[PDB]
Amino acid sequence: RAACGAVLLTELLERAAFYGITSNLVLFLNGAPFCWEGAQASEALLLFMGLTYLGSPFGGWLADARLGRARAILLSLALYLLGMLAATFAGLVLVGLGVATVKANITPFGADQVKDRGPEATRRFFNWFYWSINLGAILSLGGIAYIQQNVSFVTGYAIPTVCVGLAFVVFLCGQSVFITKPPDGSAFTDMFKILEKVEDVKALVKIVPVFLALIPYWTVYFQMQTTYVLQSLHLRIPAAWLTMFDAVLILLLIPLKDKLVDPILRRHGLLPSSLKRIAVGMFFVMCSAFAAGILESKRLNLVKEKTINQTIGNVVYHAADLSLWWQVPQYLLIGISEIFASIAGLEFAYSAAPKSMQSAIMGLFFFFSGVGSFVGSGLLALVSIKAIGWMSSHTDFGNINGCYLNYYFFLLAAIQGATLLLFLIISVKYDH
Repeated sequence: RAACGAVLLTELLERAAFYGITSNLVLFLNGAPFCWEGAQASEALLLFMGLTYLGSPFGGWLADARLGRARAILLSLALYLLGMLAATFAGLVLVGLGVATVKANITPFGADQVKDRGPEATRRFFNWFYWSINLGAILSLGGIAYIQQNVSFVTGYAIPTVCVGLAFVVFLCGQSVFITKPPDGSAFTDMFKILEKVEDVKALVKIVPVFLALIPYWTVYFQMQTTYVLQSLHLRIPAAWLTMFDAVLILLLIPLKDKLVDPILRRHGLLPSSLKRIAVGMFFVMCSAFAAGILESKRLNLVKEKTINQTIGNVVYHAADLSLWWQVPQYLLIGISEIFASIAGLEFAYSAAPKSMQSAIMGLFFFFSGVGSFVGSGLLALVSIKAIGWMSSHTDFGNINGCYLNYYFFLLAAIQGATLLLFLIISVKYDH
């Protein structure tokens, strides 16, 4: 239909711009634009990310009553372009709000273009949606690297600006064929305060427990991502490309997963719902945490005998004799888990959402994921205390050797176990 293609393309540019912003924010804010403190840039980026996570439910509400699911995205992209065409705190707030609204509004609108075909069509569209997001991240990183290398640094913001602008142009061009739904609502507040609209309230209350189950999984996922990024510099490597291993792996795996799982699972006749797929993803996170803990424990045991100097980046991280390739099973497990879990959870959040406020539900889901990321950061901060020990190295970039991480990984695995059991209980209660 090419409408899903245009939606995917717009998501590609939006994700590319957002990932470029997140990667290069602190480097740009190193001190040239009157922010000359590492903590001041760190809190600026943290505030930007927190507002991005917080504004998604509000972006969904704005697309519930005032505007539809197309005018809202167009206005969000206009705000995006204005922000990248811009004291700076107001601009950062504008950019964060635009990102939140566009992220919370594209996905349900994208699934709406194909919903009539069938539930399997929605699953295929969401698979390709996540694939497009990851390809956008990879392309953004490669493009900014190529531009900063071949061309001078004067065009640093140029790539995000052209990405956002091109997204606006393709969205405007596609609007002529896109399928749109008129907005309605603002008549549900009195329904859940007394204790089709009644069944809507029942669906709304039944949705929440699965999100309360999913949030600690989000904390574990974000903490695991950060710890893997921080660990890969301490293994013998034969800038910031170490955070794209998962992206490359899932980019290579998603088409293979589709063509080599869905036809056979459909053929076998035992194709499960989304909750089972989320449970499988959490089980693979379990296995990933166990494998990472084992690998890091062996690396620390080898470090205790001798160390090897490394000079990756501007820091002088001291590495071990283990090659970086030894982390391939870890990232393979985490990629399989991501494919089986994130896509399934997104599909369930879209499908089980009320037929009239899908955008609000998806925004709430994204806000819950962000709150989980914050909870995981708080857990990392709590663990670093001297009363319990474990991680005891922050400095400017840290030195993990001589500091415990195996117990941290196994704590992550145990938290994942508790969450998996609790989510299994809620899934049984939901589908029974």
